[PDB]
Amino acid sequence: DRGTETVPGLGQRKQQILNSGGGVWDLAIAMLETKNLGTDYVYGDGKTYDSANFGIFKQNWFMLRTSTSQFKGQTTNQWNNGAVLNSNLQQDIKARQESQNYYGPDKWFAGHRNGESGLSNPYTQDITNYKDAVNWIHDQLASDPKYLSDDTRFWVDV
Amino acid sequence: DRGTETVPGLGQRKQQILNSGGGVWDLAIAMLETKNLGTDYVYGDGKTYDSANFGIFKQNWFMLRTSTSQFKGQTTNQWNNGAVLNSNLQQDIKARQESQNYYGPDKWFAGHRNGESGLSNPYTQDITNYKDAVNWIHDQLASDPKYLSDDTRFWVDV
Repeated sequence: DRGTETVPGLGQRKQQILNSGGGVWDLAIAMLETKNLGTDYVYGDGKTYDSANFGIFKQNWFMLRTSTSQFKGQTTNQWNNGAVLNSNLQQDIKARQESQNYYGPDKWFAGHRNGESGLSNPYTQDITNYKDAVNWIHDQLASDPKYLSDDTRFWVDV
Repeated sequence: DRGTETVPGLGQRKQQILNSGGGVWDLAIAMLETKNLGTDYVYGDGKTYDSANFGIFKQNWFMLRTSTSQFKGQTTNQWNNGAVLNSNLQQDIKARQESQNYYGPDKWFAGHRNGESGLSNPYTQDITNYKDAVNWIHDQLASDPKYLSDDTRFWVDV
């Protein structure tokens, strides 16, 4: 299942993300993680330690602490450090980009979804379904420049 | 086929790439495009206009002028402006990252390999063979931190 919906104010947030170092690809990922391109879901998305999620992409702390310049070398026990990404969009965006440039896109998808255990085999069907959804959303945003500044959300039910 | 070979001074190119904004992912792409991680292949790789290649990744001008901030809006005629990527490694790397963040990984691979017609046909065998080669190289680089600064090249025929 997939479709469109109108979210008042989403256009301004899209532009803020592109103005903060995000690309269209980052927008597609974020668009699929929350409806408001926000960080105001429950803290850690209700998870802790290596599983905790932070920022507009819901990056997990395992990924943050292994593949970003901002968190490289920090421990599982230090997972609460990731919460600064809930209020620094520029750092949030730069972290995800560095994480993806460290692992490459295929492994990034796998670690983003399944953590440490996903890095073993990036190509299971579960990871593929997520990858496919992000790609469908990117294709829609890239089909008309007005989707980069209007209130249209493209959603996929993964 | 694929394999390894040693290339003197390759390690200092690796470290300059990694110190100029590039990740391991970028290094794997560059490692497959030239033996020496350099820009001294023939000008434009002997191609012109939208097809001309620039930089350590051999990015083509169609991609640079449609998907980088440094060249956005420029025309087919202006193809020589990409020549600056042959001696500014920091700009070269950031051009490729922005291109990929604009098209997304799958589309970027197709545009990089086949230009504008690649965007309409992203999943040919040759584009897939190229992506699989990059991933194999990335895995080899990521198998041992030594390879990020020693003089080893991992090469793939296709």
